[PDB]
Amino acid sequence: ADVHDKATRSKNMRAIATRDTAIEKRLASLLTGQGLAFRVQDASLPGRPDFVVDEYRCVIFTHGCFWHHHHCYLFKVPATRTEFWLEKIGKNVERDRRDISRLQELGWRVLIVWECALRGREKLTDEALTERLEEWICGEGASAQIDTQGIHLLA
DNA sequence: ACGTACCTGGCT
DNA sequence: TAGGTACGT
Ligand SMILES: [Mg+2]
Ligand SMILES: [Mg+2]
Ligand SMILES: [Zn+2]
Repeated sequence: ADVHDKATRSKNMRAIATRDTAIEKRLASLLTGQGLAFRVQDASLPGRPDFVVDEYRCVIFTHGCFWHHHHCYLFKVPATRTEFWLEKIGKNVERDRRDISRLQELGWRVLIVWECALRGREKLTDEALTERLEEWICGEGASAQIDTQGIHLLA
């Protein structure tokens, strides 16, 4: 049951950007503070990486917990048009996996930064984020993800 | 003003 | 591909 009326829910949905979202803005700011001259929204790479760091041959995705189905407190299965959302979100999850595989096949190290780690009552501190980012980017560690519990290598 | 909880279409 | 709105602070 939606907390908005049709018109309002439509307005809310129309306001959602496809780049330069809240989580992308905070990550950009963190990377800029670190002195990294990164690129963004690379339509030439699989999944159009949110961020690209050529200098360390790595890319970074900022995942919205709803859109990418993170199994965290931010995600709830829609109670309206459930079938539609389950298929759409399910397809997003499958595409996310494929994108990561392709990038790796191209020689790119991938880092996933979940939204809950960037905003919300469980978000990591600026210091904690900056440290984990700098260590992962500048290091040679394989693909990983950052959630509220810190950083972890991808399966 | 601001942080969080509650919710789940639009635009290329 | 979050972010509008209601609420408590
Ligand atoms: Mg993107
Ligand atoms: Mg993203
Ligand atoms: Zn999450």
